[PDB]
Amino acid sequence: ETGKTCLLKAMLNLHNGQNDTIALLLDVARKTDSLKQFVNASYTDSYYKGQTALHIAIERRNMTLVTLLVENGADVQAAANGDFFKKTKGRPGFYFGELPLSLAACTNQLAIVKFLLQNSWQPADISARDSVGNTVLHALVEVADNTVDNTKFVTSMYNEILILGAKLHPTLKLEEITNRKGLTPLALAASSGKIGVLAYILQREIHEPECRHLSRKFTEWAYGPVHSSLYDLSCIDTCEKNSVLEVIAYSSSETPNRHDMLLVEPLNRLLQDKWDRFVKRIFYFNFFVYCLYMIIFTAAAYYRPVEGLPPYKLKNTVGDYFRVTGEILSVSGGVYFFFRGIQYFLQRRPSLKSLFVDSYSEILFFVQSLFMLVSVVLYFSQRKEYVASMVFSLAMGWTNMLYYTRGFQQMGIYAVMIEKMILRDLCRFMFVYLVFLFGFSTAVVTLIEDGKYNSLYSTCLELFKFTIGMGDLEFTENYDFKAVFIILLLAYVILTYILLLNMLIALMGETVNKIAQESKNIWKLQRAITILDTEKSFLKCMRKAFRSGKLLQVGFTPDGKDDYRWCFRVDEVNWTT
Amino acid sequence: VYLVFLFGFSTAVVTLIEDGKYNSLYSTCLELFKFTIGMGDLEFTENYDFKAVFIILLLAYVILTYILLLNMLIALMGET
Amino acid sequence: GKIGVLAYILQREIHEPECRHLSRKFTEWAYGPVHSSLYDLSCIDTCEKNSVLEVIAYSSSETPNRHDMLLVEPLNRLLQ
Ligand SMILES: CCCCCCCCCCCCC(=O)O[C@@H](COC(=O)CCC)COP(=O)(O)O[C@H]1[C@H](O)[C@@H](O)[C@@H](O)[C@@H](O)[C@@H]1O
Ligand code: NA
Repeated sequence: ETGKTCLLKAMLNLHNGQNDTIALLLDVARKTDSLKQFVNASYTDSYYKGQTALHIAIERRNMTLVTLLVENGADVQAAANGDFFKKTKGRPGFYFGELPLSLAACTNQLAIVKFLLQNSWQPADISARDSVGNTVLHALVEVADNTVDNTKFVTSMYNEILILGAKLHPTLKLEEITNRKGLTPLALAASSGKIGVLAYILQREIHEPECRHLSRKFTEWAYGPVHSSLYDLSCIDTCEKNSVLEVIAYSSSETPNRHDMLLVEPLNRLLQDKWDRFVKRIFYFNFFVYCLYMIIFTAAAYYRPVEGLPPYKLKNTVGDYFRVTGEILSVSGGVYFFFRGIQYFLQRRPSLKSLFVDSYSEILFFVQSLFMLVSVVLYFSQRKEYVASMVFSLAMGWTNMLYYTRGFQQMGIYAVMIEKMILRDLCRFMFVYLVFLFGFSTAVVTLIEDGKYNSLYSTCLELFKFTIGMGDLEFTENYDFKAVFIILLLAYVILTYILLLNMLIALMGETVNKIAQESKNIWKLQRAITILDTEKSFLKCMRKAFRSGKLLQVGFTPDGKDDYRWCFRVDEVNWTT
Repeated sequence: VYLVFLFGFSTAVVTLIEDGKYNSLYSTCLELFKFTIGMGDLEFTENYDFKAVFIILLLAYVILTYILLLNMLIALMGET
Repeated sequence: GKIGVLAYILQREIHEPECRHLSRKFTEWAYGPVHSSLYDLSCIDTCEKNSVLEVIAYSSSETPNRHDMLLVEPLNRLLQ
């Protein structure tokens, strides 16, 4: 059924790492006809397909047993590609890369990986890929979970494997190998939210001759307390497939450490530098142009004609020429924002949930433009209702100005606090409030069906007035069920003020250094997105966003060639040697 | 932030209704400001041609203004 | 409301010869970092006299640790 052999049974059932049956079975296999097909026996059931004796030896941490298995000619490139050993985590399983080298690496067994790479009989292929296209480094990235001990052992194993691979194959660049999705280990770590691995990779130093070129952090010069270091920006700002900033900024909002991954040492200063060099002036220019657009729109709408039945004839006086010019400019701006919204939605392809849980401002600007277009259509159709649509554009046009509070730290954080308070707390309050309002409105309309309480709309407005301090408890009318009406109104007022008090108290549970920290990180992420969009637009056919220049870091690769890497300078001071 | 919101809604209200306490920007700004201090006017006893659109604007303004006030009050407790 | 004794009893492990049947928490299998465990659930879900869940839920509110006794490892997962 499963294909289990006597060898696998002996491998599974042993005590203290020893079972003399294994050696006897191997000797009998040698003497009978051959050992090759016996030692390399493996399961055939799809749930455990591909597993052989080497995997069991590695799992049980038995060095002598795996050494014997390799000595007898065991295949060290077998793929344990059963359903148990892969993703689709709807069931028990453990994905490790399907290969014995990846299995030893992922279980923190350094001696076994060293033996597998540097044995006398059959060395392992360090560059091999599994069914998904993942190398050993991709597997190491996959098994990370950002805890302390996990990060420690994964980092150490990653460093050791990289150094050994450099020594055995000086011409091999392991970190450039991509899986089926086109992701390198750095891109995979960045997009998956593996902050501990990213923080190691981006600023690693390897102080060992003949493999110093593997480092990404160097030292340009040193004085006494002060010294200057260089950070490599290869595939950080531009990569032509997937840069770190691109995969962090444009993630799908489900990455666990989406906000925190921008706080590592090189990226924060890189984004601040990009902001300070060229992006700030363009942002302020766009803000100014939007302000001019809104002033012209407001002035044009203010002086509309009051005659009925549009369209209106153009007169020969000056004010009408200015008015029609303003109308034309407003409609042009609406068309511009309409096309920009379409371009965003087509170029990003949001997944029907990323539309609303993120990117609100795109929706708001698009809705403003839709109102403008509906106003135009009604204007030329000889309808007077266009004014209504126009004003719903105009009011929105002012509130959308809050978009430009980013670029200023305090106002940006304040706006982020506003947005989160709306999206988290108000939605819960309004549901309960509307339930109470509708219930008491129906009761009041039923009790009194005349005199300002003959409909649900009027009664709802009259009860809403009580919530804003504009109520009416005079009781001058001669109702049939007065003294029952009074009890209902008093109960409604008391319950509504209990609800308001409870809301106010509940909102204090966010000022425990909770929102204060989540904001400023959300603001930094927003400004990062703005920087990336501005760079991608660039408005001039100019792409001079590069950093400190083609500096020479080491200049001595394993070959005679010298290397240049577009580094970023950081100067530091330390008064404790 | 409050002044930006007030100016925007005042211009919208003057444009929608051009007579009867809403024929100037100063008067409309005062009338909308009265809501913030609990002295508003939601009687709707006049015969405006754009009634029932005016109500929606006033309700939206009131809700947004109280959102801003709540956000201020909560945010200012981070200094305590 | 003896939280400590309940927490001990519900997940005790006795690994010794001739008396391991006294355990209520067992190990089904172990891969490397991953493994699977089994909880007994005898007289937790139903026993027709006094189950743990019925006793905790329908207490008279004078029990000290009425809220915390449902946070022990098997009961929270069972209820979810
Ligand atoms: C006439 C009636 C008028 C009604 C107007 C109603 C208020 C207008 C307010 C205008 C503010 C414009 C704006 O700036 O939009 C705000 C949110 O808008 C709202 O509150 C909508 C309320 C519905 C920011 O959204 P943002 O596009 O920055 O997305 C954020 C990411 O960038 C970030 O990384 C985080 O992932 C974050 O979780 C994301 O949100
Ligand atoms: Na009042």
